[PDB]
Amino acid sequence: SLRHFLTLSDLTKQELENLIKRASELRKMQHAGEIYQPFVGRTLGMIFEKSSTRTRISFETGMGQFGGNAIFLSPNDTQLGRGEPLEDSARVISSMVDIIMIRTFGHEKVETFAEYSSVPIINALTDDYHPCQLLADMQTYYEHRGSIENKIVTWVGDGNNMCSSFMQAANQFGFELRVAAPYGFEPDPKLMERFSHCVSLVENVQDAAKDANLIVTDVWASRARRFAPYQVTPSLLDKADPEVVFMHCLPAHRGEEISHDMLNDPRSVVWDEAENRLHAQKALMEFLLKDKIK
Amino acid sequence: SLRHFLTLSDLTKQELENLIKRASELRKMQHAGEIYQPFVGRTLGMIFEKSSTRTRISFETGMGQFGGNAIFLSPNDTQLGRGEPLEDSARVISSMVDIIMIRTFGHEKVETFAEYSSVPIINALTDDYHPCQLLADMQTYYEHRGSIENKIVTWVGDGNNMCSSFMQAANQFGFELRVAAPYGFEPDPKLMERFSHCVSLVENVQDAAKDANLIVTDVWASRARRFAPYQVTPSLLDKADPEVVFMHCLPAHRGEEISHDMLNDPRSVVWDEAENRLHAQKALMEFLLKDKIK
Amino acid sequence: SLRHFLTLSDLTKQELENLIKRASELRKMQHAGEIYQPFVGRTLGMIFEKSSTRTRISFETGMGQFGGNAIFLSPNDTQLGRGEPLEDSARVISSMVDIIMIRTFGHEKVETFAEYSSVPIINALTDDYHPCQLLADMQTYYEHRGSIENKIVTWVGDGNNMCSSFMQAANQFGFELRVAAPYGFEPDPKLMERFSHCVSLVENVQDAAKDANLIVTDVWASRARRFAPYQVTPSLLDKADPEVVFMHCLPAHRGEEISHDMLNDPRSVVWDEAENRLHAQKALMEFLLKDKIK
Repeated sequence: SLRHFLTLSDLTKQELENLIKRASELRKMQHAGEIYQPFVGRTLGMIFEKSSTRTRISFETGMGQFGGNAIFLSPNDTQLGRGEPLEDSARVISSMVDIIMIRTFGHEKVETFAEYSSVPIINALTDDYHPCQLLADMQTYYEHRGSIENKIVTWVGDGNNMCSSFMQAANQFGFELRVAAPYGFEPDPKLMERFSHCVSLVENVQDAAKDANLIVTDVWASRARRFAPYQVTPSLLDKADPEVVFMHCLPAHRGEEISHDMLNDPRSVVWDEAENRLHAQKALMEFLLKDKIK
Repeated sequence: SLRHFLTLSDLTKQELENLIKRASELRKMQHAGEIYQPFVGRTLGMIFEKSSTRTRISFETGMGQFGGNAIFLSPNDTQLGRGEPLEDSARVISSMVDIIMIRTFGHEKVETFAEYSSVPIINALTDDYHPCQLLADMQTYYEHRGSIENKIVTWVGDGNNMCSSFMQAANQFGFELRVAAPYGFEPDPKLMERFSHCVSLVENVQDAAKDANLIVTDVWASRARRFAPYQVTPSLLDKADPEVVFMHCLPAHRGEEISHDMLNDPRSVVWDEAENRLHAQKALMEFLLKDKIK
Repeated sequence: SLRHFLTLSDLTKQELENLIKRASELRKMQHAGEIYQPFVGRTLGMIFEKSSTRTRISFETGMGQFGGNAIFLSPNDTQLGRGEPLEDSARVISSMVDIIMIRTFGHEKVETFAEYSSVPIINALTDDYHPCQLLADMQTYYEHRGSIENKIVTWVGDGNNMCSSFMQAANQFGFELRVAAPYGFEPDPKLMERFSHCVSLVENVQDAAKDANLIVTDVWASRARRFAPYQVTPSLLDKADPEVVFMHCLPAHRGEEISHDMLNDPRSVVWDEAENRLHAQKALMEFLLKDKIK
């Protein structure tokens, strides 16, 4: 019975498509001022082993809009140490709240937390995978261009940040991914091989962009010499499908800014990427607690 | 369309009078146990570049009573650095929440935040101006003595704390202000000149108090030699209008205490000054989001 | 009129029995998914002079389930310094919120806070007494075995942690307590004498366990040489009443773990002890604010 969201594949292809569609409907409802409160009396526990303000604000805002409450556990509040400290945090917190989101770095830590939880666990982000941001990215594409099935997606930059999430998503959402990575900054071959069905490595960014429906990048405006040809410009977007949309990993560290040209370009959906963390996560919480609804 | 509260004059004289009257009605409603929840599904973002527990508790309590939720962003949560860090915090937070209060020190920072916000901004307090406390002070006067229009207000102390807020309020609420400031601790002449229409500088505290309807002070009980004659006592209140009320800036730093004599004096409305941050801010949030109500 | 919960005896024997019974009914309601929201528009202020995550999560979750909001004041937010800083925090916070829980160490501090509060004060825990955990422990016993009146309770370990709370509870809930304390780690004689009516000191843990209905311990699995015979095992439980239940102080410091044998033993109610902080505190808040209900 008890379903978690630890990795993207914990939902079937159809559940993922229904979720993104549901997130778009929840976004229209909130903006139209509809009151939808299926979680009156319900509580979200938010466990942050490492801080993410974007995660925290979006989850807290979401559960509130649904009539529930969110409990913010900051790193040095509760014991996340491997062993009993982890498993006892899980059983006790889940006897009190109805759903838990966790931000940790152990991929084995989130699995152990889940095993001892009586309630659904959401893995918001780990150090390797960003499943909540990836859901928000797929919602944003869907809202501007419909279904991404059999579309072409071009990742521009290294194998860090959301690269692995996009590679993982290719198979699940049914798209073709090209990774345009600078020489010496390619993803792990072992990863490439895992997703070799849907994903290909392409040095030439101009060729990778050809016929792309979505261009997504973690390359920050100005190592810098090596990334300079991987800077996404209006010029690069001109080589894509005329229906191309542009996404950019949102700023994570000081100095990371996206050019005005790319934010203001009419093909850019960066601001929806950030807002849709709210709506995509509401769709996810609604899905995991649906047997508590109505 | 989009209206902010960055400075007192962002509301007309009549809106300010309606707001104070509305705050008094909201206070009676809450105390009578009336449930008034126009903000079900709505969120307040509270941005603190510098901490104010009094601001935080009052806003959080207010939005909660209205059926909404408040998100507490502490200083080193979100990026308030001048430039893009500021403007991107604004656009993204306002795509998710319905109203933002900000506590900063830049008067240019709150204006820039407002320019890029899709939602109303409340400037709770800056390092120079205390517009939320000033609304609570005007509510408190109104509740005990009615309209302050054509009344006499006497500020006793230096040009710090709420002095500039009172000088600014004189013109907007239509009162005459005397600043009774010790020699060498007078407000900036340039300020005095700005508000020279409604505001006068008066050394003799006894003369300043003559016919006063409200005496307000930032002079803390026992430099100290120089302030000693500017200590507000029952004696000084005896020289005012028999209807005079007494207010005192609330404690901001360790060691700042108000005498028992002044707190317990029947003309003292200090405790209402503190409580009415709750009600005045509810009136303000209701005003700025009224097109979302009903 | 105004009633506080500063110590267990602030409620009569019958109010305590009604509260534990009410907590059990509230637990069944929440688990059955009943919406019970008597505190729409109401606020809990949570003052932590010393941090307790277990207290914070349980209170915050409880007030939320009841439709209210909880304000989390962390140590260095508000001034708890003895004198005016304490009494002014009390009067102002209570003019805004409807109920306050306080975690302090002064037994004179919680009394002074209460004297100047216009609203009910809950003393969640002090450094000596754990009245909220003790209510959760009495709920847990009641749910598994009914009334504890005229039952035998055996405390195994030193005079720290919940020992004094159990000694205090003996008289109020009408049970007989044996303290099985290792030589040189007995409670204060002056305490023993205070509760000498209901409480006895018994060195031999085997004899103390004889006919016990509840065995409770703060002895942590492996000074250690001296506590080793005071380790509660399935063996020790075999010498008690066949209806015996086992409780254990919940972990407070790093290294404090309860054996798997004792957690998984069918007589162990440790997990209910932790969950019932939620339900017992809801029963308490409902009792203290009942004249605001319906």
